[PDB]
Amino acid sequence: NPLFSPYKMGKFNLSHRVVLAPMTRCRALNNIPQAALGEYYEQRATAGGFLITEGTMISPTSAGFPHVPGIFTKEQVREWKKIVDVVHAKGAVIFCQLWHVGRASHEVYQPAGAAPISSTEKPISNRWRILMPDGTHGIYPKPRAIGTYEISQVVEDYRRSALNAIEAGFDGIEIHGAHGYLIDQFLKDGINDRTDEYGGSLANRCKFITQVVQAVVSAIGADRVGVRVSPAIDHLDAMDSNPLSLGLAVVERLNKIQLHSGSKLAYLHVTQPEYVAYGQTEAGRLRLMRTLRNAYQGTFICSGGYTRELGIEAVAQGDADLVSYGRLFISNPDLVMRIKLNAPLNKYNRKTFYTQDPVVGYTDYPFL
Amino acid sequence: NPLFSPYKMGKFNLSHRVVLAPMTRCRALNNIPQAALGEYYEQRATAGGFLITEGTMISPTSAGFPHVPGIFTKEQVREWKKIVDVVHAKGAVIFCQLWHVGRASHEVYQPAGAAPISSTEKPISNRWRILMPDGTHGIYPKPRAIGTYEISQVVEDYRRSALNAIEAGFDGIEIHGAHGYLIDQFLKDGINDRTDEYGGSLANRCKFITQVVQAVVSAIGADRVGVRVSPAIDHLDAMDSNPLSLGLAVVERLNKIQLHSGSKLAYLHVTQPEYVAYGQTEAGRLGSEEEEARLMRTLRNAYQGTFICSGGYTRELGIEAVAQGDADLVSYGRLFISNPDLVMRIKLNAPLNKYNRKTFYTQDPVVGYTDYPFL
Ligand SMILES: Cc1cc2nc3c(=O)[nH]c(=O)nc-3n(C[C@H](O)[C@H](O)[C@H](O)COP(=O)(O)O)c2cc1C
Ligand SMILES: Cc1cc2nc3c(=O)[nH]c(=O)nc-3n(C[C@H](O)[C@H](O)[C@H](O)COP(=O)(O)O)c2cc1C
Repeated sequence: NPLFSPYKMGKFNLSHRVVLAPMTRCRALNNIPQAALGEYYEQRATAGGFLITEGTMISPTSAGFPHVPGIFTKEQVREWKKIVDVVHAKGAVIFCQLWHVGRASHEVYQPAGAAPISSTEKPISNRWRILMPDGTHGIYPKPRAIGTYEISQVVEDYRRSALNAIEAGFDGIEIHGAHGYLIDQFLKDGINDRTDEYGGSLANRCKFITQVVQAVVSAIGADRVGVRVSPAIDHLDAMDSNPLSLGLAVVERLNKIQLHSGSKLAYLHVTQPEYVAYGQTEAGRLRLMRTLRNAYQGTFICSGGYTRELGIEAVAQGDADLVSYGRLFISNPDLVMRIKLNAPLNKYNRKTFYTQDPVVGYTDYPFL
Repeated sequence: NPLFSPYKMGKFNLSHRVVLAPMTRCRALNNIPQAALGEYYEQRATAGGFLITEGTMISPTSAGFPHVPGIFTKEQVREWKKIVDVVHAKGAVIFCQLWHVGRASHEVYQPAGAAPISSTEKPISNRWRILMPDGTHGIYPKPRAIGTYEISQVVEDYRRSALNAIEAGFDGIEIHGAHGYLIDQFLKDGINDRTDEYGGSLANRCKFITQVVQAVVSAIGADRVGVRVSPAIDHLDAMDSNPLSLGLAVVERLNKIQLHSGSKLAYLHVTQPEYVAYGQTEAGRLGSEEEEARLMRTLRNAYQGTFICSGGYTRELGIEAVAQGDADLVSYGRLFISNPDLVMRIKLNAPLNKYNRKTFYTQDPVVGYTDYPFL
């Protein structure tokens, strides 16, 4: 089983290729990592396995879900350290994903009820819903388009949070630049209508992610930075007129950061749409992952719809070096050992993805 | 087995609940029903079974796939007549689906290379593609928003086409009001941005489908008219802000049409929404749990008459739908492509042939069309 062949991810010696994908779970009450997170990541940790945390706030403005952890305060750092220590005692490697939602927030999640910040003043459409703190669903408001200087302060929030993640003991960080959140609000020409130097051209639209990655590379080293994008996922109205060309532009800039710095990023991580969908429609079904992998010099993590079989095929055929798993890792704490043994996998319950119970739907999925 | 209890679809006594879902197959070269269509439908016909044809053009502007049949000319009527004959000879009931694609077309499919027509001037976005005549995937262009007063001319196209269909011997017609096509482009508030009497309110957005159904009911009789909608479908950018309320508003208008005509429609046919697409994201499923759970039954319970569910059904799922009361009839698409004798295979609980998507829309009169094997 090629999923259980070792992989050197820069300095990190992984014993298998099964990765915990980053998953918001909303158990970090009051934006403070709670003991339950320690239990949850401990359950999924394996010797030489790679974990990526749920998306984690870089600033007071970065949240658009309830009870999601931050790492922008010393208080947050201290509680994360207890979690990281427990993961490290099992021999796991763990990265903190740094998450700014940009316009995918709501006044209830913002200081002083200020407008969420974004590349644009355009709101997510009423297609989509935000999870409100009462468990109801709400409507995304109009964001405020941030100015040129402000963009550098947000870059600084990523830099300082990466330092905070090293202070907590994390092995590294991941830049959440996917799924229509703040970085993707700059990348996607369906969102970014700026007419300053961050908008228009492909090169301009990649400035923001290039600045973020470069700042965190300078702070903690490239080999402790992974970068996650999703050029073909249009979640939260995040469409690009040309996903292949946007993805290649990002890849070229990541390669260039590596060449300029003289170092290798931990990895590029790309989420794919589930192409099994729309099979029942007339035109719904009428190369990309692998083109991006081919163009990228370094470690590639694929994600989105993967199964044991699909993961095995991805590694064996060289589409990816590592395979991250989300929903199946929610319901299978011992996912790695089940994949190793080909044991049947527990079903997952969407209803408790985002609830606050520290046990139910969180740590009470059974082991083999 | 509840799938094989009989059912009175109004005028038509059916011997079982397994229905051939309408499926575009692009074998009707140059929009003429071909002899291949006769063999294909005859293969799937059973005594007392119901078939719905592939979407069929109502006018020169109504197509957005290659080699789909029309029924807007008497030459087409003559050729359909022969296909209907061989289906009737096997004791099946067959409806012709009247399909206008609206903006889901391309200049190559339009007379004189003109713009496709729609409720709006907004094109389907770049995330969707059209099948070109050569089998490449092309870009949906900018449509022309039809005038307030030309809407009645398209309504007339449905009327004349419905009369042609029954003239060919069809037991009736189904209005394709689903999947982002012309009717749905008036229905869905993600598409219909009109400022006239056909846009804005929910009432206004239902005007087009109401007038289409009332014209065909008036021409051919209510019990020969089926109506297909898909309030909750991700296809060709056909989003509505409130799918359950859109669906209920449409049902209400059909109930009203039935009360005024004094007779029930043949059925309401509803495509089940799918929820695979965004299950992998952070927020993609968030406003949709209640719709997944209950949209289909709620529409069914609201409608005075026969309900056909469609979308993802299997033998087990189809049995449950009927046993549970969620549907009266269950339509199958892709399993019917690959199993000419699907009804018998479902009856006997036999193995089912796999379907090959690569030959769904090719022009071959045999390969991937009539050469799937019987038991
Ligand atoms: C409940 C849930 C929470 C998620 N939270 C995040 C997140 O915080 N950051 C992120 O980049 N992706 C997030 N994702 C996407 C996953 O990291 C991953 O790409 C996806 O689950 C992989 O597809 P799979 O579930 O089929 O394995 C989340 C997905 C789910 C289902
Ligand atoms: C190749 C193909 C062609 C289709 N053409 C039509 C059509 O012309 N009219 C329509 O209303 N639905 C059409 N559909 C949707 C089907 O009628 C039906 O709703 C769907 O196939 C049911 O799901 P199933 O395939 O899982 O049984 C088509 C589906 C496919 C796969």
